[PDB]
Amino acid sequence: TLNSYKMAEIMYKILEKKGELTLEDILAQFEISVPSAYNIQRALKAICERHPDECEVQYKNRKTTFKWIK
Repeated sequence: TLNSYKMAEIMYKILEKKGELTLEDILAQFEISVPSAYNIQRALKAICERHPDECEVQYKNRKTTFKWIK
C-alpha cells in the first residue's frame, strides 16, 4: 500500500522541473500499473487545484495534462 498523495507530491515538483506531465510520466517515473498511476494522478489533480496560480490541469478529450504556469 502506497500513499497516493505522497507520490503526487513527488510528481508535483517533477512538474515544476519538466513544465508538463501526463499519466505516462507517472508510469515511467514509478514503474507501476495503470490503475495505481490513476490514483496518483487523481491526488496530483487535487494538489494542482490547491495552487491554481502555479499549476493548470488541461483536461482535454485526448488526455489530462498538467502544465506548470507559474
